[PDB]
Amino acid sequence: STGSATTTPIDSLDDAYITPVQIGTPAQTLNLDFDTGSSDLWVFSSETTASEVDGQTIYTPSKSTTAKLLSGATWSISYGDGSSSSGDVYTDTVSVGGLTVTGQAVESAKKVSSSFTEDSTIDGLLGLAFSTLNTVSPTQQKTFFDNAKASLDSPVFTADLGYHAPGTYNFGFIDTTAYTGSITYTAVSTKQGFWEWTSTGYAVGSGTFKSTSIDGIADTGTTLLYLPATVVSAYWAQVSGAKSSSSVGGYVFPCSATLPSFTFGVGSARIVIPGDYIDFGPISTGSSSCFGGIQSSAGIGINIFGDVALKAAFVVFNGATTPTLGFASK
Ligand SMILES: NC[C@@H](O)c1ccc(Cl)cc1
Repeated sequence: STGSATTTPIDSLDDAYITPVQIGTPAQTLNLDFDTGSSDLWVFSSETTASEVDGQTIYTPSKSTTAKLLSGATWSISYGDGSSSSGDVYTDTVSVGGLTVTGQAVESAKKVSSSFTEDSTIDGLLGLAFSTLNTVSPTQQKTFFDNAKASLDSPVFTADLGYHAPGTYNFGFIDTTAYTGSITYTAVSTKQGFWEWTSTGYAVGSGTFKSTSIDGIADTGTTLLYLPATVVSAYWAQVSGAKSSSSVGGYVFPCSATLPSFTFGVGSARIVIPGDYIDFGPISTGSSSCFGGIQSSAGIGINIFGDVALKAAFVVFNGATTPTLGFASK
């Protein structure tokens, strides 16, 4: 089997991407944030505290003939940005872009933190990291990808995120028309539960490439590119007027600036992030100070190849027995 679904930026900055997901019988379609940095599939629901729901589409398991309460199971998750959610668990039929999983754990939110409430466009998350990170207790549950894997033509999914445009998540096949050149594959460590890999270095604009190992995770659920302070300093030093602002919480730059590109290494191959991708616009409405898309990872404990980096590439998440990551230009 295969599946193919369009993923769409939630706003004009590409802060996140939503992908339609069918849950239950008859189908209830929710727009979920596909997150390769977590492993829970959770949704706003009929059980979510009413004061904490504001515009989202909710899953109502009582209206699904295939929904079954997973007796005694609860979940609770906190994300890197400080947001959180928790609730109980059903199993139900879940389809993504024509690919169907029966008996998928669908985690129903009883509580969500303010940032989820405030974002009307995201109805939940669909986690695509390794199932070892799943938070369901007392019996840990498998991701959608893990459940689908054996049925897929090939045990892979791919992320093809757009810049200020729709993109695609495919399951079970590699679309050879979606990228240019060849895909370069690189080794993955699963020891922390993430798609963790090692970039071979970087360049700033037309600068010379610096060979240096950068350990990081491929995370579709993180907006920006978070890299070591040395690297980030070297990038923003090439932008006149750029500075790290403790009050704003990172690097800002004059909105009148032209940003250089940023290249990262995948083995001997190179992915170029155009400078426009690194512009996240005014720090506040009407400001002439703009927020940078490349930020320091200091105090995270790991580097994060988030959407800024990933949307510059066609990315293969290979879930074979020995997982690997593939990157191609597009
Ligand atoms: N995208 C999931 C989010 O909780 C996350 C996961 C891992 C890191 Cl290092 C940062 C943020």
